[PDB]
Amino acid sequence: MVLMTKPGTSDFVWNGIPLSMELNLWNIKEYSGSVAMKFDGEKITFDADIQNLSPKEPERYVLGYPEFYYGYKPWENHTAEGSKLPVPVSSMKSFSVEVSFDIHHEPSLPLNFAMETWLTREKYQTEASIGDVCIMVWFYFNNLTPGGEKIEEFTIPFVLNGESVEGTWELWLAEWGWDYLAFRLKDPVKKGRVKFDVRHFLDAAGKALSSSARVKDFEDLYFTVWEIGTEFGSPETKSAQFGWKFENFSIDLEVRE
Ligand SMILES: OC[C@H]1O[C@@H](O[C@H]2[C@H](O)[C@@H](O)[C@@H](O)O[C@@H]2CO)[C@H](O)[C@@H](O)[C@@H]1O
Ligand SMILES: OC[C@H]1O[C@@H](O)[C@H](O)[C@@H](O)[C@@H]1O
Repeated sequence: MVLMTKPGTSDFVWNGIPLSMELNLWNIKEYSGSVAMKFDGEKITFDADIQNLSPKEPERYVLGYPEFYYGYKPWENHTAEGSKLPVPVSSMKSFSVEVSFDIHHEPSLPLNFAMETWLTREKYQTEASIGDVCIMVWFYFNNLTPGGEKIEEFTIPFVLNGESVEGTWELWLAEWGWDYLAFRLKDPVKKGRVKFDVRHFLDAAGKALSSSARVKDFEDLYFTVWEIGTEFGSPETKSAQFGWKFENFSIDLEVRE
């Protein structure tokens, strides 16, 4: 059992999987009130009731991303012990991720439930820059739109609550300090169970970036981590009340030459 009540990172092991939990309030300059994240051996929960919020950089828009992850998160130069990641995108035959989730929030709060990875040129960078990519997969959103511009839609399968469905995913692309690609499910789900293969998203991002002038040799990039969390806030938001619970977590990364 692990508990955190202030920003920071803690490692844990869940169902034999080495993971990292991060009570991530990366773009908040100051806050008052309470935040708590806990892992009890069977579930990870997060609860926030914070006020007196101000951002560090208004330009970034969101305020934080409480989350847990498998692998090496570049920004925090951090990995738990025993992860197979990072590996070259080309080394990933399949990467199945499964998790149950229940997200709740005050109605007007901009928020999402999104997963993400950082594809980088070198294996252990401490930042992302031109030539690198951030790929996100949004299963839910409230009062929040991905950054960049919507450039297309893809039909990508996934198992929703036990049933194979064909989801419709909007691809938003932003060319910032690195490339940002966000795939947003058009039928957002606030609570449920999902199982999917990250390889499908990597294949779709690879095609969308095939003609890029900033990103080259996509398959040679290092898939560093797989983050699961909830971004929240906006430059104007002065308070936030929300929380979540994730359970039934398993992942399977299949490595090939
Ligand atoms: O910019 C460095 C911080 O990035 C945070 O991840 C953001 C990312 O920057 C956004 O482009 C988008 O992908 O959402 C992510 C989560 O809000 C990262 O979590 C921080 O640790 C970094 O300092
Ligand atoms: O930091 C930039 C932010 O831009 C927003 O428009 C997106 O909704 C977030 O996914 C992203 O984190």
